[PDB]
Formats: sequence, C-alpha cells, structure tokens
Amino acid sequence: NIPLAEEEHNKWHQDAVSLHLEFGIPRTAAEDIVQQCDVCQENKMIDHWQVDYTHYEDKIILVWVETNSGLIYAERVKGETGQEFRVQTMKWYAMFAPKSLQSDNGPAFVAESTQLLMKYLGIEHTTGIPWNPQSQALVERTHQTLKNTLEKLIPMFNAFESALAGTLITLNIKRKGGLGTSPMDIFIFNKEQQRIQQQSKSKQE
Amino acid sequence: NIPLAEEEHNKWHQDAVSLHLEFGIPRTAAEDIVQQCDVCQENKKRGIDHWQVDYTHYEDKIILVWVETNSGLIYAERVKGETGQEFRVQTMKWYAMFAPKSLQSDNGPAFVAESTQLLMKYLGIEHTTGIPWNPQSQALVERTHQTLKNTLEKLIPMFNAFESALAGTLITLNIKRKGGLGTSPMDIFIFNKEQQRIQQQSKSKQEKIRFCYYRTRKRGHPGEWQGPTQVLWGGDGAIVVKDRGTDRYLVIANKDVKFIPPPKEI
Amino acid sequence: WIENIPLAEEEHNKWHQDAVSLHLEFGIPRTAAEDIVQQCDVCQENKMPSTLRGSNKRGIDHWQVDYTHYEDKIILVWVETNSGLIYAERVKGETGQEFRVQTMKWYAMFAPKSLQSDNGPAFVAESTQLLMKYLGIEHTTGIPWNPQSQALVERTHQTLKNTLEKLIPMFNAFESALAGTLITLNIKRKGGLGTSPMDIFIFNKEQQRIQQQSKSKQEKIRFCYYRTRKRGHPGEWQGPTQVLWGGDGAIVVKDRGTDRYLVIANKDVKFIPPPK
Amino acid sequence: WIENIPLAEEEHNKWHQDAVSLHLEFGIPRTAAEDIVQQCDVCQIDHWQVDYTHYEDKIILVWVETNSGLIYAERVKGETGQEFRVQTMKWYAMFAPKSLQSDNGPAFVAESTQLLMKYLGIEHTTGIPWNPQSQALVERTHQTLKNTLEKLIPMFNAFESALAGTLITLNIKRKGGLGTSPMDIFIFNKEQQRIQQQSKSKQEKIRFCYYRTRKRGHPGEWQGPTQVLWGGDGAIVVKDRGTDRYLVIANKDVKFI
Amino acid sequence: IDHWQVDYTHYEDKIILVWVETNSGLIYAERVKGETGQEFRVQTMKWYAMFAPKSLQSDNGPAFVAESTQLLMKYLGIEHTTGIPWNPQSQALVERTHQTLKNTLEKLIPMFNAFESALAGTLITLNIKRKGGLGTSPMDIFIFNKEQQRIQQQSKSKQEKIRFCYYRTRKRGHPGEWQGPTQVLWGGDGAIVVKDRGTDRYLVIANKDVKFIPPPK
DNA sequence: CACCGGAGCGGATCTCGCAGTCGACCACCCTAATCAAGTTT
DNA sequence: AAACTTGATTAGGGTG
Repeated sequence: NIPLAEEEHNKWHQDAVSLHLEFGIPRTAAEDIVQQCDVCQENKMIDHWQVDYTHYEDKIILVWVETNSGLIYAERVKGETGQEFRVQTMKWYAMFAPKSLQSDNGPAFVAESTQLLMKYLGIEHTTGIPWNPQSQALVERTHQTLKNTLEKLIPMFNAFESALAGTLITLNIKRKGGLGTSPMDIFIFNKEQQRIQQQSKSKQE
Repeated sequence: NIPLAEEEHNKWHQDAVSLHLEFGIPRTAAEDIVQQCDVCQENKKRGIDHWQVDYTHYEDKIILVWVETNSGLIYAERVKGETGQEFRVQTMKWYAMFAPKSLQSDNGPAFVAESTQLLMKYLGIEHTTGIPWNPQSQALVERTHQTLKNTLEKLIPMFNAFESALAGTLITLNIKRKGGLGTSPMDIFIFNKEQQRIQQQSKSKQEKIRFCYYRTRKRGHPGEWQGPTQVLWGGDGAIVVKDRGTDRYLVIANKDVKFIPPPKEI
Repeated sequence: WIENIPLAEEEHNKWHQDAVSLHLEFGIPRTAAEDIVQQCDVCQENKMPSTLRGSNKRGIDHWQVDYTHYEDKIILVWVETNSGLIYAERVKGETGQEFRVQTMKWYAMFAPKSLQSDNGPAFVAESTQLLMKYLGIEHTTGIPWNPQSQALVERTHQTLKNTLEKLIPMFNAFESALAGTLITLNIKRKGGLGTSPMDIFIFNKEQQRIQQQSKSKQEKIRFCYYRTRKRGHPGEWQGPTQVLWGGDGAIVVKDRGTDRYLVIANKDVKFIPPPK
Repeated sequence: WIENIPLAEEEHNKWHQDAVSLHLEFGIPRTAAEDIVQQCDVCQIDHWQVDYTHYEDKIILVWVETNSGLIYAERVKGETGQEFRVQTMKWYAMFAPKSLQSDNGPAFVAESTQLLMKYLGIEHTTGIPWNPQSQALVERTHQTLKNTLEKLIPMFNAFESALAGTLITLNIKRKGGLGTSPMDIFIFNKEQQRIQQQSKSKQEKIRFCYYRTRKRGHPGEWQGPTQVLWGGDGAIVVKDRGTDRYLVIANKDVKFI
Repeated sequence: IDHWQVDYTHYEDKIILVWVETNSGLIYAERVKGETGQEFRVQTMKWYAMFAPKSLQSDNGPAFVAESTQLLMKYLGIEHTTGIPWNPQSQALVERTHQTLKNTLEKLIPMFNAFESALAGTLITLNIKRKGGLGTSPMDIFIFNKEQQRIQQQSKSKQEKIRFCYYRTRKRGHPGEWQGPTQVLWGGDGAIVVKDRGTDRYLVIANKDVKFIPPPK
C-alpha cells in the first residue's frame, strides 16, 4: 500500500498523515514518502509538545500543549524554578510518552540538568524564541481559554488543583471537534496506531 | 437530555459541539445552552457554515477563494477581475455548489458592491464585511492561502489547464488531505451538514408541542391567565406544566388551561 | 383569494372574527383561516378551553372520598372508583387524626388498594400520607378546584342526601338512617342485571384472587413478530414478543417502544413455532 | 405560517420549486402552496450520468446523480474532449465519484478522457444508455431543466448565475420524499460510505486476551491467550480451548493484549 | 477497563495514593500529604483529568467512603464501590502492584533528587518501559483498550441482523427444558451467546441445545 | 390498472357561561412571626 | 451579660 501511496503522492502530493490515514501504512513510512518527494521538499509553507509557564491569579501553572492533537496538561506550580520543572517533566514524562519539545529560553528549561534530563529521558529539547504560527496560535489560545475555563470552574471547586483539573477535563476530554474528536481522541488513536507498527519497528530500527 | 446536557454544561462549560455530540440533543440546543449560559458568553460567534473570502493573485491569475471557517473546507476558482458582477456570477455558482449559512470578508469592492450585498439578501446569506479580526479566522485563512500557493506551485506543471490544476489543489486539500482519524475538510463538512439537516428533521418530525395560559384557584377563585408557557406532559383534561415564578411543575385543570399553538410570536 | 388573505388578515386584526365568516367572505381555504387566530394574539387570548376531561374507573379497591356537612353534620364518605360500592360515616371533626382513625376502620373492612382524595388537610396530613405508605397504599390527590376528580363522592352526596331526607324520620338515629342509606345504595340499589355494587366488589374480590392468576402461568406462551406497512409494504417483524393472548383475527401484544399493550391483526402476525 | 406563507409566495416566484418543497420548507399549508404553483404561471452511490444538451445555443454539461437525483451542470463552450476534461476535473474536484454512465460521444469515448478516469480511478462506462430507470430521470431532467431556465434566466443578467439558480432549485430548494432534496439524499449517502469503511476498520482487529477463573472465589492462574470473540458489559466471550466451550469472563478477570 | 482500585500506601513516610486498573494493570501514583478525604477529592479531580474512569474500587477507608467524596464520584459520573477488599482476582494485582511499586521506588529514589521525580520514575518503568507478550506496555494495553472502546464500533453492531433462538441447559447431561426465545447475543462456532432472563447472566448454549428461529418471511 | 396515502370540509360530539356587585363565617391541615425558657464561651 | 437553640400559641395559605 506504501507503493500506491507514493504513486498517489507523486501524483497528488498529500501529507504523510493523509497517506498514513488513507492507506493505513505506518506514519513513518508515509513520512518517508513525503520527505523523499522533491515536489514536497521543494514546496513547504508526533508526541511533540510545547511549554510555557503562566500565572493565573497569582498561581503559576506549568502548561504542556501537544502541538498536533491540541491535547493539554497542567498542574499548579509553586515557582518557575528549574528543579520544580525537572520534577514536573519526570511526572509528565510518566503521564505521557513525549518524543520532542519546544519552549522559550526561560530559566527552568535552558537549565543544565534540565537539558540533561531531556537527554537522560532522551526527549529532543529545542530552546529558543518560538517562531512558529503553527504552535503559537494554538498555545496562545490555549492560555486564553484555559484561563477562561479556570475563571468558569474555580468558583465551583474547593481546591484550585481540582478546578485546574476541571479545565484539563473539559479541554482534553469533554471538548470535541471534527467528528467529535477531543484532543485525547487524536492522541490515543495515534499511539494505538503506533503500537502495531511498533511491533514491526523493532525489526525496522 | 437537553436539561441534563445543560447540567453538564453549567458544571463543565463545554463547546456547543461537544455537548451536542456528547448527549446527541440537537446542536442548536447545545448552542442555546452555551448562549443561555452566562459563563461562556461572559468569556470567549459562528455556526457550522460560515465562510470567508479573499481574492488571491497567483501568477497574475485572480482567484476567488472561499474558506469555511469551522471545517476548514475551501473552494477557489480563477477569476478575470475582482469586480462586483463577475464575483456575483461566481458566488451564484458557488451557492449552487454550497449551502453557506453566513459569510465574512473584508471591505473589498465586490463584497461592498451594492447589488452583491443585495444578492446576499436575495440569497439570504449573512454577509459581514469589515477588517477581519479573528485569530481563529485569520490564521486559518492565511495558512490556507499560503498552502494554496504552495500546492498550486506543486501541481500546475503537471497539468495543461491551470484551472484543472486548481481543481487539483482543491482535490488534494478538501478530499485527499486528512487529519486526526482521516478527516478531510470535505468529510467534516458533509458530516456537519448531515447532522444539521438531521437536527431539522429531528425537531420538525418529533415534537408537536402545545403551549397555554393558565390560572389557579384561591378559595376556588380562579387566577388570571398567566405565563403562557409550555405543555410538558399531556394528559386528557390536564397536563404537566412548569410554574415560571416558582420554577416548579404543576398540574392544571383544562378548564383553567387556555391552549396556545407552540410557536407563539416566533 | 390567496392574496386577498393579507387584507382579510387585516380584517381580523381590525375586526377579529371567526375563521369561517372570514373564510367565506374572503372566499379562501378555511384552514389557514383558522391559523389566523392560531396566530392572532387577540382572538387567541380570550377563547375558552373546550375540554371534556375524564374520571377514573381505575382500580379494583381503588377509592375516592370527601367529607360531608349534611345539616351541619360532618360525614366522611368512602366511595369506590371502579365499581363504586361505597361506605360513609358521620364524624365530629374532619381532622387528620380523626380521619386517620376512620380510614383505619374502613380500610380494615376491605383491602382497598389506592385512593383519590382532595386537598383537605386531613387527607393531606403528614402521618396520613405516611399511613397510606405504612400500609402500602396509593393516595392520589384530588387537585385544586376540581371536585370533578372527586366526582363520585360529590355525586353520591347528592344521592345520599335525597335518601336521608326519606329515611331519617323513620329512626331514632340519624346515623342508623345513615346506615339505612348505606345499606340501600350499597345493596338495595340494583340495576342493569339487577345487581348492587356490593355484588360487583365482592365478586371481583373473588375475580382478583392471586392464586388463580399465578396458576395460569402453566399455559403456553408463543411469541410473535408484528410489522408495519409503509406504502403497502410491511416492516420487519418488530421485533418478536409473546402473544400475550390471542383473539380471533387478532391478539394481545405490547410494544416495548411504548411499553403498552396492543393489537395485531393475525395477518400481520408471525406465529413463532414451539421449542421441541 | 401566515408570516411564512407570504414570504414563500414571494420566494417561489424567484425559485419556482414544488408546492411540496415549500410546504416542507416553510411549514405552510401544502394546498395553499399548490395554489401558488397553479397561480404561479411560471411552473404552469456516487454513480452518475452525463449528457450534453443545448439551451439557446449554449452547450451545457449535465451531471446527474443516479440515486439521489442530484445534479451538477455548467455552461459549456464546446463538446470537445479537452474542455470536458477540465470540466470533469473540476467536477471530480467538487464531487467524489465512484462511477459514471454516459453515451458513446467523442469527448467521453476520447482516450485521454478515459485515461483521466483511470488517473482519477473512476470507472468510465460508455454505450447506448439503455435504462428506463436512468433515462427517464435523464429525460425529466432535461425537460424540467429547460423549463426551469426558461423560468429563471430573464431574472438574471448573467446566464451562469441563472443556471446556478436552476441547480439550486433542483439540488437545494426542491425537496422530495420527507422534505429531502437531492443534495440531502446525496450527502447522507456520502457520510454513510465512510462510516461503512470505519466500521470495517474496527472489524479488522480480532483481539486476544488472557483470563482466569474462580474456585470458591479463589483465583485461577492466567489462561490463554485466546481471541476476544464478543465483548459484553463487564465481561467478554472467549473459547476455552481446554473444553472447546465458550466462556463468559469478567473484564477484571481479563488481560487484553 | 477503567475499573480502578485505590489503596493508600506509605513508602518511607510518604503517603502514596496508588491507582490500579483491574484489567490492563495500568496505575497512577502520586505522593500525598494525607489520607484526608479533601486531598483525595483533589487527587481524583486531577486523576479524572489524567484518565476517564468509569468505575472504582477501594477499601472502606475514610477519604473514600466520605460523603462529599461519594458526591464527587457522582458529580464526575464514576461508580464508586467501597468494601472489605475481598477479591484475589483484583487483590493479587493490587498486592503485587504495591510490592513491585515499593521495590522500584527503592531502586529509583537514589537516582533522582526528588521523590516525586523518582515515584514518577517508577510509574515510567511500570506503565511505559515494562512490556509483555509481544512487547506491549501496560500503558499500551490501556491505550489499546480505550481505543477499541469507540462508539463507531457500536454503529456497525447496530447495522447487523440479530437472530433469535430457544435454548436449554444440561444437568448431568440431561437436557433442561428449552428457554427463551432470546437474542442470539453473539454467533459462535458450535454455540452462541444468550443471557438468562432469569438470572440476568450471559451464557453460552451449544447449537444442539439451541434452536435458531427463522426470520419473518 | 388496483391499492394505499396526504390534504380537505361537512357533519358529529363534548363542555360551559349568560343569569348585578359577590363574599361572610366554618372546619381541617400546613406553615410561620413572636414570646418564654435553658445553657455557653 | 451577648448569643444560640427549642417549645408554646395564635395569624396567614390550600381543601371540603
């Protein structure tokens, strides 16, 4: 099916997501179709994330945002210090399977043993001024409607971590788009599709 | 489910889409929940079919792009000139190709041309001209035209007709291109139209409501005719209704039930 | 006339008339001419609610009551719904406690299974309600400004007071005369086939015997598909469920869709063969 | 009603649908709608068919949906192969065809047409179109079409506008069945295809799992793997291979694999 | 699936609220300040963000059986089951879960500054890195499970025919009386699935102890 | 061409108010403002 | 010596 997907790609030049999803080929193979197509590498406009700290009513919130699914995570934060962030990306590298990261150059992320925790855990960490309209619209609006839905939910709840969890529930889980796709729908699909190729990928590596 | 979906909303405060799809009530009911919920209306309007246009020049070829805002489904067609009338012809064709609930655009001439807005009125479409301000919109529209010129530049060598190449890009993006579970904008769109239509079918076919005025007896002495409000549960000779004042259900003697057709002034 | 209509409409908006005279004089179809006053405010407002209503035959041992003030005598009256055999007794006060005792008496006379009764406080009283509950009985509420749900007891207040006016001189006691009326209409009134209510209550107590109902379980069940014809063309068998009872040319069945008993003519039945 | 009813009387003079369609649009009385159509002098899956036809020396390409009855069409300069090639490139852009009917005309039976049906993967069928089921729909489509242009076109400066209007009358505004226009039936079929496909995709997996059983409540050790035959609520089905007898197994007593 | 069990556990005077999924074996754990109901309400709000629990087990402990905890489980639409923990099916899993949990904590806590980092480490080893069978992780088994819990699966099952049948059951081989007619709940090979309407329980009946019922014809 | 269905209107069925302004004083059940009787930090 | 809860005896709302 990968063959007919590259014939179809040289013809119509789809995304690797679209050839993956069209032909059921592993997404790695579809990426190899596109990235080898010179039409697509001449013409250019998973588990990949961004972080920025944010304060919501004198409460720092470490805000993880997955660049593809739009799927978010958060936890209340005592300080923007690096060691706390190392603990948060240990916990968070537990709660997810991150491939790669973007972020600003802020102190926690650029910090040496934080970077060495990205190498230890093995995540690709790109530190720099985020330049991309792709991420920054989504992350900006994420802080917008996050601080919104916090402002909606926090009166209801005793704890602030309870209401914070509330927002994460609404956006990760209750919220949907497309055909009734929450972000978590997108992610669980992408991982469970990663499993079956993943049983092949140990042979492909 | 509509009261329960609303209960889920005032708790959680979801999208209209999410409450709708979750509880399967009609989506305008979910919209109305969000809209009758002060919490979401305090902090933030587009239905499903909402389009935005921008003319786009590529290779000295004027192209009249349409961009649906929600699905991200798009149309475009090459153009001779940006005029009112040619644009009127294009959008007539388009509205044969499209059922669009509302439009946005900027203040460009054909948009702001008089008979074009009159033609939005002939066609009854909500037209909004003005500086398009929405980060939801402008990122989508901008990336849409960038990706448009991108894929034009890919495909036009492969085709005799630049028009069939443009059709090519619409195929790639609206059909072939996918996201999430395999969703192209076309399939998202067709789905949304489908469930929306079916919202009409649901609402029309099922419920024959009735409404009434009502009154009550004090030492037997009947009340004035009141509300009026809605038949909740019908029974022969008496019913269930809500007291708006007490927010409370009540059983009223038909004699004291002044019947009304449902739609009221609406 | 199709375009006479907005003027005729105006003439309702002006002169506010029936769908008919408007229909005819403007010479239109009448039905939207009714949709006028459907859509009128004015004429929509002040019309009356033509509504027939209904009373409940309801249940064996299902009951209905109201107290009486006959010649300044509180008389609380115990009156069946279905076959409408009755009882009553003179009372000194209407009160919930007193009432509760009265119903203990009368309840003990029978196995009365349920009730309709009005908003009178003694009917309504907390421990009264708890007493119905205590005994596993259904009170139901006669509602504001409907004696008519309380129909039969008021009816019988008529009948009775006529009979009182006969009998009471014949007795030492008003309440022996009360016994006399009670006697008569629960018995001596006999009609149709020349039967009292007492006949019918008691008969039906024999009729309502649980052991017989339990026993008929041994009789066979079959299920059956019913189905429905749209432009002549019958649906799938909808579903398949037991032939609750068969008649000649049709049966007893339930739609789970309505959860309600139903008929199917035996042509639109599938008979479903036995296990074997 | 009586606010809708005039407005539909206004709109039929524009759009000239069935009385049915307006009854089913606006929720008016049908018989009044019928009174308009009489009193309106003017009226007084993914399997398709193409025909050309001429309306006032304007060649037109006519697509017709063999099931929903939906139509695409556009004004045409000529019956050439190449023009129609770009037409149906655009049509395949706006539509997602499986299949097609047509006659043996040159632009169809022209090769690069058919090669482009292969490049696009449509199964092109030319031949003497034989079918009353099709050709009656074809027939009424043409007669009622040019009827309908002849209604609308004087309202319109540009003819492409009016033609688009005819398409709108038929596709969009006109209804059939329960109030179902052609586009209604059409879009329904479209969305039904994909969910057929998704359903098959979920039918593909056939998962297996470990399981165990209780003795006086005390557990058995894990057993299997064995296929997940049918899921229930709180439990599944599995074939016991030991007894060759299927087992209802609590989900908590399972490890899905 | 999404049937979870809790036991608070103390590791080195650190209360650890240990979620254990009864089926995948997936877990969550976090260091906890106290066994308080309120803190537990916060933790289960957080964790109901991190997962989509349908249902719950736990012991009868104070936080769990707490009133507004119960109202919270209702508020979130989770079924909370409180009990003397009496099952070896789930309690074998929970027992070994806590044992291996403290084991891996003792492995990882030297390797990390924070105990939340190291406890996170244990969840990584056990949910992610730990693998079984063909090499799927318990987290993969959870993802897997959740992924096939889709409603578009339900649509196709609605599209199918069901056929109905009588059924009987054997005692010492002696065939019982026929029963139903009922749903063929699933067609098998040599048998099918049926619920007993009497005991409200799914059951299998060999096709000889079945009589399938023909369609409306 | 026969059979079933949506829309239409004449006829048939059921409930009720016009009787001047309506309350005045009972009896029962349920709810509530106000006063009197204790402690407790 | 302020406040805090509960029992007792007449004034209003739904029903004969």
